[PDB]
Amino acid sequence: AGFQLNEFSSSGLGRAYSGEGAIADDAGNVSRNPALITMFDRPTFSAGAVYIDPDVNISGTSPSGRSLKADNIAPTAWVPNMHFVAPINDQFGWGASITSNYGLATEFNDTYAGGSVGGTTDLETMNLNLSGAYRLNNAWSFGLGFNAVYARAKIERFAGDLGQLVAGQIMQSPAGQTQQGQALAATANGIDSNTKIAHLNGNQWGFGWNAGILYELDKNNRYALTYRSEVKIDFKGNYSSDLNRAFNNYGLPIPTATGGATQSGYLTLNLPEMWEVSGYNRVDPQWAIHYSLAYTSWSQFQQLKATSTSGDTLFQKHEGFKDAYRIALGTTYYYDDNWTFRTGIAFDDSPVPAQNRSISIPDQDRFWLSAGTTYAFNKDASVDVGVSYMHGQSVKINEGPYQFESEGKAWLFGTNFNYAF
Ligand SMILES: CCCCCCCCCCCC[N+](C)(C)[O-]
Repeated sequence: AGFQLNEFSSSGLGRAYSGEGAIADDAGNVSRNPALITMFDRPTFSAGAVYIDPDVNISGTSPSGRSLKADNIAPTAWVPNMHFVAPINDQFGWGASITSNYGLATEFNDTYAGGSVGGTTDLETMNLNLSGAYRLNNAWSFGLGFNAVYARAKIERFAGDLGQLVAGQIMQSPAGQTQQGQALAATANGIDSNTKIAHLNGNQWGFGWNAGILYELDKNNRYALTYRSEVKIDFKGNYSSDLNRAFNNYGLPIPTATGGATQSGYLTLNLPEMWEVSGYNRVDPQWAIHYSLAYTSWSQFQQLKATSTSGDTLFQKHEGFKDAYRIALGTTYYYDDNWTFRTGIAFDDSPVPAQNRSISIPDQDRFWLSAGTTYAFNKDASVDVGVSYMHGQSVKINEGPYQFESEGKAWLFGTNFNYAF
């Protein structure tokens, strides 16, 4: 959903992803902890989807006087997940999984006065995870998996009112007192709002791996320590710019003008490392508790550079992050033989220094408020229903020459089905 926990299941979506990595009622946490494999005695799959309907709005006014307002820049999305877990011995067991990874969808109206720093920022990743696990004894379990990350990316930026803004930076400038000068302002005054200053898109695979350990006080109380590797996406796409090649080589903040000519861009993205610790304690045949303390290294993601075969910067964007923490407490109610009742809150800390808040990268991941319930038909198959209320912040921003006043929120609704063999 945000900068820390993806959407791998509707059960978790119901417990605000608390104690993931220790819980194991269903075939979903395996993707969260390999070692949890030794927690299943028979083949068990689980498939599903999670729908996301956000509400992110930007606001403020351009020096150029035009409005910097934009409602719902975050579209809606559906996200599937399929899991499969099965034993091999009494010590070996494997499991596959296909879920989503880090991703954001920011989309402004090409005719927005904020083109320069707000156009289209889409990152959608699908992750296939293969993994096994070895159980040393009745208390220690270890798992290790491999996961190739597919990455569909796209970036575009425009010239909202920037052009007419610069035009007035000249008429006020001393060179605007000159023939060659005031003829150079009109040029930049012509430029319409939806002119592509930057356009990049590529599609390549990522490779990483995670490690999981487990430890149970018994069949009813456990704890987990997991680590997740960073994925290096080396993107081989194409670059464009509807700007005229004549702006080039003056050292101006460079979205490289190629006059619509498709070049060949190069960009590397870093998909952060994780080190989550979680604890599962079933204190009552009816009730149990889960809680996790994760940690992602967004420090690894510092820019969004884009080069050419030559290696020169085609487009340069700075982020400069910082590691963030996440905490989640959750309660599960095993009421009936047919029903369950989960609940949870979860606080995520922003991996973004105030001074680098962009509008393409919404800064609205402040906490989780979730609920859910599962109806089982007969010990071998059931259906999970989850829902989360995710809220952001009232944080002001300063990017380029504008003043925005962002915000955020979002509701998650998921529905999962499971089965044992
Ligand atoms: C053509 C390449 C486009 C690159 C798109 C990469 C965007 C990386 C943004 C990371 C922001 C964090 N996230 C995933 C949680 O939204």
